[PDB]
Amino acid sequence: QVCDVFDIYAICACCKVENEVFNNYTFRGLGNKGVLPWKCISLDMKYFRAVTTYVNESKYEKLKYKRCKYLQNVVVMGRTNWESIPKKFKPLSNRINVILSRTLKKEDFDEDVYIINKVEDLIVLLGKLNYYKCFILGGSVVYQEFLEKKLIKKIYFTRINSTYECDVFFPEINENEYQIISVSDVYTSNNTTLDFIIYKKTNDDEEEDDFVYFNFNKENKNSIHPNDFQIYNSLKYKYHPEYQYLNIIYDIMMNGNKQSDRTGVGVLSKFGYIMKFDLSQYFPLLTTKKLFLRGIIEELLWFIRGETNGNTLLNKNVRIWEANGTREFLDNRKLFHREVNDLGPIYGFQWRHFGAEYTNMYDNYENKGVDQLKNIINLIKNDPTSRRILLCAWNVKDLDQMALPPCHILCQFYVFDGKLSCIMYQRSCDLGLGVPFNIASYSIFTHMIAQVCNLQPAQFIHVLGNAHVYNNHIDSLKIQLNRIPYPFPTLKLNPDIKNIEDFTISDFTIQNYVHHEKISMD
Amino acid sequence: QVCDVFDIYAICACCKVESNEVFNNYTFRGLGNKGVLPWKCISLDMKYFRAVTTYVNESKYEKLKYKRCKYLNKKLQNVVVMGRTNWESIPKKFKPLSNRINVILSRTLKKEDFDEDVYIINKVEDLIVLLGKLNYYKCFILGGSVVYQEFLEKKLIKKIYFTRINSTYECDVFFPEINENEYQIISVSDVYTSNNTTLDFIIYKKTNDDEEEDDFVYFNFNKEKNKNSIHPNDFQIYNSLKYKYHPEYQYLNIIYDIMMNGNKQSDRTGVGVLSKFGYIMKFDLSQYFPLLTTKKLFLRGIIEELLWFIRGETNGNTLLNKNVRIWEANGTREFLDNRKLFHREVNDLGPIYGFQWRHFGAEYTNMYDNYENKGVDQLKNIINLIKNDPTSRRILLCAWNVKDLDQMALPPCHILCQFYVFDGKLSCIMYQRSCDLGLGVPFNIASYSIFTHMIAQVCNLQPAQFIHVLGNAHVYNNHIDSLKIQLNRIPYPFPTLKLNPDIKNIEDFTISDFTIQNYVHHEKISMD
Ligand SMILES: NC(=O)C1=CN([C@@H]2O[C@H](COP(=O)(O)OP(=O)(O)OC[C@H]3O[C@@H](n4cnc5c(N)ncnc54)[C@H](OP(=O)(O)O)[C@@H]3O)[C@@H](O)[C@H]2O)C=CC1
Ligand SMILES: NC(=O)C1=CN([C@@H]2O[C@H](COP(=O)(O)OP(=O)(O)OC[C@H]3O[C@@H](n4cnc5c(N)ncnc54)[C@H](OP(=O)(O)O)[C@@H]3O)[C@@H](O)[C@H]2O)C=CC1
Ligand SMILES: CC1(C)N=C(N)N=C(N)N1OCC(=O)Nc1ccc(Cl)cc1
Ligand SMILES: CC1(C)N=C(N)N=C(N)N1OCC(=O)Nc1ccc(Cl)cc1
Repeated sequence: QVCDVFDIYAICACCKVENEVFNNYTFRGLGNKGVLPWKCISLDMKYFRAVTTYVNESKYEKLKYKRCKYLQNVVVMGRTNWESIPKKFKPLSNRINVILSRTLKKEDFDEDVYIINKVEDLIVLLGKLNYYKCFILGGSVVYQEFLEKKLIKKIYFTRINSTYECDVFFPEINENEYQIISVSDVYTSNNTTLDFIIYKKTNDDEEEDDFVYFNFNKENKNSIHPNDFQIYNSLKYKYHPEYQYLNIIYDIMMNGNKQSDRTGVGVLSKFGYIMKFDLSQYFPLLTTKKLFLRGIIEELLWFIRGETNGNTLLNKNVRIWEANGTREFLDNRKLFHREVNDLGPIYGFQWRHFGAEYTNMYDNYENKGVDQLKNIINLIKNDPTSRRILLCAWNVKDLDQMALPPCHILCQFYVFDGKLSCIMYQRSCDLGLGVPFNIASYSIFTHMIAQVCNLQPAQFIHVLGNAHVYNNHIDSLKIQLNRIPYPFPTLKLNPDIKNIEDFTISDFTIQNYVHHEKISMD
Repeated sequence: QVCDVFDIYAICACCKVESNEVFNNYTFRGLGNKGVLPWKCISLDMKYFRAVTTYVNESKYEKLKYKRCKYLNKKLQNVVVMGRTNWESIPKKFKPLSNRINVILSRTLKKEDFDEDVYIINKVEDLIVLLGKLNYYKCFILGGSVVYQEFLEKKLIKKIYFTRINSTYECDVFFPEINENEYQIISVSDVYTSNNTTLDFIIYKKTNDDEEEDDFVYFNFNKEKNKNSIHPNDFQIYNSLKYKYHPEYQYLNIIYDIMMNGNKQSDRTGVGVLSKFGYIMKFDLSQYFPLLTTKKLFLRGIIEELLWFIRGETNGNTLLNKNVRIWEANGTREFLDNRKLFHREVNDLGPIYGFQWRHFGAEYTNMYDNYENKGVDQLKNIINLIKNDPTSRRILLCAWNVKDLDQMALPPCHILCQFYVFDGKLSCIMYQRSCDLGLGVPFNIASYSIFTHMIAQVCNLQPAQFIHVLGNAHVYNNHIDSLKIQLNRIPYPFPTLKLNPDIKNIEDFTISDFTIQNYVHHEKISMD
C-alpha cells in the first residue's frame, strides 16, 4: 500500500472549541480568519521545525530500495495554508515546499516550490524525487482528503489544552482506523498546557549479547492477564507524567506481595517508590478518571487553621474524616473518652502546636507548642538554603491520642533561584482511592507555600513507603491503565493572598481539566 | 585481526589466594587446585557459565558467516576449547559439555583415547583451521591456566568474561596477570550471594521497526550548556564502562548527577556546595553488605555509635573513651554556645537519636539522668510490631522530635526508618533530610544496613532491601577533586556482614558480635 512505501505523515496542532464529556475529538480547533486560533505557541512551533526538517540518511537507503521497487523532507500545504505564512520565511528553512491548489500554476513561484493539481498527482511527484518522509502541513480541506484516501500513516498530533474561537476543524479521526502509540511529557508554552501524541494506522552488537548474559538470572506471578493491559502495553513511548502513577499500579499488580490488612479486604503491596511532577509545567490532577478538589482544599484550609474538629468539615459536606470520628471507630482505637469527630492531635494540631498538651477539639491553644507552619515559612523567606525546613505530623508522643497516625509523615522544602520544591513522605498509600487525592493535596500546598513566600513552584516529589492496591480495586484499575492521559490542567491561586492563613475556597481555580469519566473504584 | 573474525572469547572464574592488605584486579587470580576447582559448588557462577557458553542468536550468525567467509577469501551451537587437565576435571555425567561443540587441546591424547563427540587438536594453529571448517556462533576458551596463557600471548581473545569470587581458597594454578594496556573493563554486573560467597561478573574488552527510533529524536526536541561544565577527560574510566550494574553505581551515579546538574549554593558556614533534592537508593542485603569499595571505610566507630543509640545514651564521653570522634565537634563549648546551649555540659548532646529512640516525649534534663519508663520506647514498640503485627504500616522509628530540636546539638540528619515485612523478610526505608554525599552517605548506608540486620535477626526474619531516600543531597566543593579520583575507580564485589547469631535481643549486641568478611576495597581517600 502507498502510505508505507512513500512515508506520508500528517502533523497538526488542535485546541479546544467553545455537563461536558471529553474524548480525543475534544481537541480539533485548527484555524480562524485564515490564521491559527492562538497568538503564539513557540514550543509547538519549535516541535514543528524539528519533526518536519529532521533527516537520518543511514536509514534512507532502506527507503530508496523499497521506493524504486514500485537530503531533505517533503512538506505539502494548501493555498490558504501556504498563504497565511508570514512572507519573510518562504520557502520554509530548507524543506521541499509543495502546494495542493486548483487556481495556481507552477510558473509564478520558484522551480523548488513544486505545485500540484490534485491529490492523485502527488504520488507522481514523489517517485521522481529524493526526500526522507512526506509531512501534510494540512489545512482543514487538505487533511480531510489525504485521510479520506488512507494516504496518512502516522499523525503527529499536538493537543493544545486551552479553548479558542475557531472557523475550521480537523476531521474526527476514526479510532478503529488509527490509534495513539506514543504520548509525550506535558509542557507549558505561552500560558497553556500542551502535549505531543502519535496516531499510527493499524495492521557494535558485541554489547547487545553482553546485555543478555547479564540477565541470566531473571525470574503468572499474580493472577493478572496479558490481553487486559493491551492499550497500556501497546504504547511505545509513555512519557506523560501521569504514567509515573499508572506504572506503580502496573508494578504492584504484576509484582506485588499478596497480604492481609486489618480490614481483611486483601491488598497487593510493594515498598519504596518516588514520583516527581513539574509544578512549573502542569498541575498533576489525574486525567484517566474524574477527580473533585473542593473537599481536599477544605481539608488543607482546616489543617492550616489548626483544627482537629471533624464537624467543621461535615457541615461543609467534606466527609474525608467521617469514618475516623465515629463512636465505633474511636472506641476500637481505645479512645472511649473522646467526643465524636474529635480526631485528637492530628495534622493541624501538630503543624500549629506540636508539643502542646491536647485537651479537646474546642480548647484555645494560641501560643502553645511549636507553630511549625509559621517556622518553615520564615525559614523559606529568611534562610532558604536551610536543610531543616520540615513540617512533621508524626509526633510519637501523641500517636495513640490521634483517631489515626498521619498517612502523610512529613513535608521537606528546598529553595533554589527563586523556586520551591517539596518532598512528601507517605508511610501508607492506597494507590486506587488515596494517592490521586494525595498528589493533588500537596501540589496545591506546594503552590500555597510558594505564593506566600514570593517563589515559583518547581517540583512536588512524592515518596511512597507501604504502597498497596486493594484486591477489590483491581478491575477498576485495569479499566484505568488502558486509558491514555490527556494533557493536565493548571492551578490559578488568587494572587492577592500573601499569608498562608488568608486562602478561602474561592481563591482556588482549576483550568482546562480534560478527563476520562468517573470510576467506582469498588 | 584473527580474534574479531572468529569471535574467540575467554570465560573464567577467579577467587582470592592464600596471602594492612593492598588490592588490585590481580587480587582475583585463583583458577584451580589439585586438578579441580578451588571451591565445591558456586551454582550461580556455573549457571552464568552455561548461559554464556551455550547462548546463540540465530539471526546474527548470517553476518558472521559472511565476515568469516570473506576473510578466508570465499541447531546453531558455540564452540568451547579446553586444555586436557580442564577436560579431565569434568564429571562423566556432564561430558561432553551439552548444547556446545567441544574442542580439546592435547599432545599426550589423540581421538582414539576418547569415546565422546569431541574434536582433538595439538596446535593452537589447528583450532583456527577447525573454526574455518565449522558452523559456530561464538568460540569460548574454557581454560586451564596454560590454555588461557597462550591464547592471550597470541593476542587471540576479543573479551574475557571474568567472575570475581570474593572468597579465598587453596590454589595451585592462577589466571595470567592481564596487561591493563591490552584489556580494559567495560562492564560490571550486580553483586550476588551463592554458596556463602559474594561474586560479580565483569567483561574485559581488548583495546589498541526503525520507524519508532525517529519518534525518540522528536520527543527530545526540548533538551540541553549543561549547568556546571566539569571536563570529560576527568571521568574517562567512569564514562567508558558500557554496563554499570554494581549497586555501588547507585551512590557513584548520584555524585555524577550532582556534579553535572547540581545547584550551586553557599551553606550554613559560608563554605560552598552543589545540591539537588530527592534521590532513592535500594541495596539487597540478602545478596551483599553495601560497604563502598571505591575507597576504604572502617565500621568500628559507626557500630559503636549504633550501640550507643540503642542504649539511649546522649553522652559524647562514652564514644570518645572508645576513641570514636564522630560526635566530638558537635560537643564542644564553642559549638553548644553557638547553638545557644550555654547551660549544657561539654559533650552533652541533648535529646538526640538515642534519647528519641527510647524516651521520645520525656523532658531532657542532662546526659547522666536515669530516664527509665519515661517517654515512648519507640525501638521496643517497632520490635513488637514486626513480631506481632508484621503487616502494620506504622512500623516507623522517628528521631525528628519537633519539640526538642532546639535542645539537640543539631537536628537529626537521619529523620526516620519505616519497616516492611513479607514472607519472613524485613526491608527498611530510611529518610535522610541532609546528606553529604562525600563523607556522610557512605557511612549512613553502612549504619542503617547493619541496623536492618540487627532488627531482622532479633525478630527471626531475613534482611531484604535497605532503601535510602535522600532529601537535600549535596557535595562540598572541596570534595569535588577527591570524588573525581573515586568515580574513575571500578567497584569490587561487596563484602558480607556476620551477626553473632546467639544475640536474640536488640540491647544484647556488642562490638565483637560484628564481622565484615571479604572487604576488598580501593585506597583510602582524604575528601580533604
Ligand atoms: N491547526 C493546524 O495544525 C493548522 C492550521 N492551519 C490553518 O488552516 C486554515 C486554512 O485551512 P482550510 O480552510 O482547509 O484551508 P487549506 O489549507 O486546506 O486550503 C484549501 C485550498 O487548498 C486547495 N485544495 C484543497 N484540496 C484540493 C484538491 N483536492 N485539489 C486541488 N486543490 C485543492 C484549494 O486551493 P484554491 O484556493 O487554489 O482552490 C483549496 O481552496 C488557516 O486558518 C490556517 O491557519 C494551517 C496549517 C496547520
Ligand atoms: N577457575 C576457572 O575459571 C577455571 C579453572 N580450571 C582449573 O585449572 C586446572 C587445569 O588447568 P591447568 O593445569 O593449566 O591445565 P590446562 O587445562 O590448561 O591443560 C593444559 C594441557 O592441555 C594441552 N595443551 C595446552 N595447550 C596446548 C597446545 N598449545 N598444544 C597441545 N596441547 C596443549 C596439554 O595437554 P597434554 O598434557 O595432553 O599435552 C597441556 O598439558 C584445573 O584445576 C581446572 O579445574 C580450568 C578452567 C577454568
Ligand atoms: C500543522 C503544523 C504542521 N503542526 C503543528 N504542530 N503546528 C502547526 N502550527 N503546524 O501548520 C502548518 C503551517 O504551514 N504552519 C506554519 C504556520 C506559521 C508559520 Cl510562521 C510557519 C508554518
Ligand atoms: C572457566 C569457566 C568456563 N568459567 C566460569 N565462569 N566458571 C568455570 N567453572 N568455568 O570452568 C571451565 C570448565 O572446564 N568447566 C567445567 C564445566 C562443567 C563442569 Cl561440570 C566442571 C567444570
